[PDB]
Amino acid sequence: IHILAFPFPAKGHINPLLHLCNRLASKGFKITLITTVSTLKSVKTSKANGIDIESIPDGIIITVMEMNMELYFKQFKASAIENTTKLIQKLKTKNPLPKVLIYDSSMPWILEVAHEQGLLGASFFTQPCSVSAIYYHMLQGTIKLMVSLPYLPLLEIKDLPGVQQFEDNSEAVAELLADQFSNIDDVDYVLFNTFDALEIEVVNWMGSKWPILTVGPTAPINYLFETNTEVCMKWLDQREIDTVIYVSFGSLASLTEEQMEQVSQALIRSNCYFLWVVREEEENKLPKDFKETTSKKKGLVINWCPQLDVLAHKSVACFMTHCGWNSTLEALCSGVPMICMPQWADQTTNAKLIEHVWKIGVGVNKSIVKREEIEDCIRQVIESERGKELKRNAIKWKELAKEAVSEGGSSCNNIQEFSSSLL
Ligand SMILES: C[C@]12CC[C@H](O)C[C@H]1CC[C@@H]1[C@@H]2CC[C@]2(C)[C@@H](c3ccc(=O)oc3)CC[C@]12O
Ligand SMILES: O=c1ccn([C@@H]2O[C@H](COP(=O)(O)OP(=O)(O)O)[C@@H](O)[C@H]2O)c(=O)[nH]1
Repeated sequence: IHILAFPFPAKGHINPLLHLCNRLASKGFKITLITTVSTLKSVKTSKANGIDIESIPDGIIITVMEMNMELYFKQFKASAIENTTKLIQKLKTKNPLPKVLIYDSSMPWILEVAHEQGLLGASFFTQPCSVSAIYYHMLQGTIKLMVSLPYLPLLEIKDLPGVQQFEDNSEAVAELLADQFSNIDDVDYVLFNTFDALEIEVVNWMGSKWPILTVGPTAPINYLFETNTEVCMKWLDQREIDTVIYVSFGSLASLTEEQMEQVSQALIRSNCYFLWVVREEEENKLPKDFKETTSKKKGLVINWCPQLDVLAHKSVACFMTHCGWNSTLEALCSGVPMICMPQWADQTTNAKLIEHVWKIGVGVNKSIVKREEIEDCIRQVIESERGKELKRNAIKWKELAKEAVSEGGSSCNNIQEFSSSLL
C-alpha cells in the first residue's frame, strides 16, 4: 500500500508528519513524501529512512509568504493544487499505485485533489485537539480573533491564539486556521497529533462529531535537516543529571535584538549550563561576544540541535520554549518541565495549557521579557519546591504518553485502526 504525505512547508509541520510516515513505513507501507523545492534545499539526510522524496515548485518559502500572506498563501495553494495533481498523475504510472494522501490540516483544499485522483484523503492536525477546537469555533462564528469554550479551561484574552502579532497578515492568518474545519465532514480520516489521556474531554467531544484518530506523539531516520548531533550530544554527555537549560524558539519565531540581550544576560546571570538553539539567520542579533567567548564556560550556542535526543538526555533539567505544539508535546513525552515564552499563534494557548492544565511549566511575565523575570523562572524550576512538582508532573505525563504509543494504548490502537482500514 502506497501512502503519499504532504506537509505544509515548515519544520513544525514536516517533522510530525515525517515521524508518522516512519511509523507507517515500519508497518510495511510505501511512503512518498511531497516537499517544496525550498524545503528540499534544507534537506541534508534522507538516504536512511527509505522514503521517496518528490519535490514540487514553491509556487510563490516561508519568508516570502510573510511579505503578503493573503496573496501568497492563495498563490501557494493554487500552485500546490496544480503541482500535486501533476505529481500524482506521474505516480500513477508506477507500481505500487498511490492509495491515500495524508495532508497537513492547514491545506484542506488538498482533499479535492485526493478525491479527484481517486485517493483517500487524511487530514493531519499538527496542533492539539484543545487548540483545534478553538479554530472550529472560529469557523462556526462562535468566536472572533474572559473566554469560555466547551471543555477548555477559562481563558484570558492573552491565552487565545495570537494573530494580532502578524499585523497586516492577521486576518489572513486567522482565516487559514479556521479553514482547517471547512470540509471536515468530507475527509476520509481525521488524524490528530495528540493522545487521549492528555485531553480526555475535548477529544471525547470531538469524537461525538466526527470519527477522529488520535495518533500522537508521532515522534519516536528521525531528522531530515542538519542537527549538529555529534557536537550537541558530546557536550550534553559532559553535563551532570538535571543541570542543563535547553532553550529554543523553534523554526520560525524571531526575537528582537533587545529581547535576545535579556535572554543572553539571564542565561549568564543564572549559573546553569545551557544549550541555546539560535538559528543561523538569527545569530547576528546575539550580543557582541556572546557566541565566541562569554557563552563558552557554561553554554553551547548552536544553529540547530537534535531536539528529540536533547530532550531525552538526563542532563536537561528544563526547557525554555516558545511553546510550539511539537516542542510542547516532545517535552511532555520526555518528562521535561518548561519555561513558557510564547510568541504568537497557538503558542499562547499551549502555554496556558502547560502551566494551568498539565502543570508542567511556568510562564514568563512580559513587562519585553526582562532578564530578572527569566532568572526568576529558572529559579522556580531548577531550585524551588514548585520545580520538583513540575518535574514529577512531567514524568507522570511521560508515563501516560508511553502508554499511549505502546501496544494496547490509544494511539497505538488508532494507528493500527487507520492501517487496517487502508488494508
Ligand atoms: C506569519 C508567519 C509569522 C512567522 C514567520 O515569520 C512566518 C510567517 C509566514 C508563515 C506563517 C507565520 C505564522 C505561523 C503560520 C500561520 C504557521 C501555520 C501554518 C498553517 C497552520 O494551520 O497553522 C500555523 C506556519 C508558518 C505560518 O504559516
Ligand atoms: O534545534 C531544534 C529546534 C527544533 N527542532 C524541531 O523543530 C520542530 C519545532 O516545531 P514546533 O511546533 O515546536 O514550533 P515551530 O517551529 O513550528 O514554531 C520540532 O519538530 C522540534 O523537534 C529541532 O529538531 N531542532
